[PDB]
Amino acid sequence: LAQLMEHLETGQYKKREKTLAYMTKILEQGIHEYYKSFDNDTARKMALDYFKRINDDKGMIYMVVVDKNGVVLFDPVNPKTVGQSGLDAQSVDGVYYVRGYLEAAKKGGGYTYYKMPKYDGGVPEKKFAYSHYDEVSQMVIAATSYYTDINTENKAIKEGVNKV
Amino acid sequence: LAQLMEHLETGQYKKREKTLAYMTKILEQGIHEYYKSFDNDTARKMALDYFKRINDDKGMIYMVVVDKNGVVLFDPVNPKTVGQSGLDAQSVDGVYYVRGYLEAAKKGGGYTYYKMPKYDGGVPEKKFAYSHYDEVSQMVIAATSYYTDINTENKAIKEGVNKV
Repeated sequence: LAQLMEHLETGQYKKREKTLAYMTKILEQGIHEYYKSFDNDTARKMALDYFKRINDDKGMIYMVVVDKNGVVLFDPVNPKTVGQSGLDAQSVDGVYYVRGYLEAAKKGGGYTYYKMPKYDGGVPEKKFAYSHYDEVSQMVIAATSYYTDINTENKAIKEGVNKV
Repeated sequence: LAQLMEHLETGQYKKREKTLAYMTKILEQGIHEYYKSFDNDTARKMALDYFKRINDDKGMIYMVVVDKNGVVLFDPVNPKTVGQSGLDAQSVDGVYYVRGYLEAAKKGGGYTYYKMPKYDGGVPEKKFAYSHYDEVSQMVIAATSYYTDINTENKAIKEGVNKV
């Protein structure tokens, strides 16, 4: 029962990793409508306003955005970092999370693992980010999820297995 | 082991139902950015062009869109239905799928279950749709998934369970 639960949990995390790669692709395709039809500055504002709305939904994912040089463009958990280089930014568990975003994007997309609150001033939680360089917007876009949330979403599945 | 696999599969389908409701909300939030700026015809063309790209991704979800009266706005699987009333449209398994989209939307969002190909001229297979009426765009937007695809995504999890 314990081995099953472990493999099941790890499997759910791996599945969510793939989900984030897909959701990043469809979000990029969506913001491309902004870039095709509005000036650069307006399109970027629209993209970041949209991402605020996603984060405010407090659902499956939370966005983070940096430019190709590591300047933070969007991160409501850490608002004071916006407009600043994030190259020396560390999570509380010592991860250079922005460097992680950039390294993953340089490979064509990938993952960064670190702890962070869900909101500014909150308790830090383990999470992960899928990041990708969108060539239309010239932004490194990260879709992120918290392990606690993945567990919540999979709670009924877990309770059913326990029942059997 | 069989009862376990059954409860697991059902649980994964119920989880996907919730995912579709969330994805529909974030897609609505995305298209609103330009509904705010452009005339209805232009904004709708942009939204449906985006949805074409989502369906062309051949990933987790496929969109279908109807208006409040059941006129089909977007359905690449059934292109001849576009611009026509879909009120009498029936899936191969005898489901008035557009009526289902509308009934679900009238309740504030919900689900319709039916068989349909993945592409025009393909073999039909079982799927479900989450639909919701978006007041800004005045469209009944449906995010849909195929059970075969959910099973594919969950294959590694299934193979691990069999491992034990």
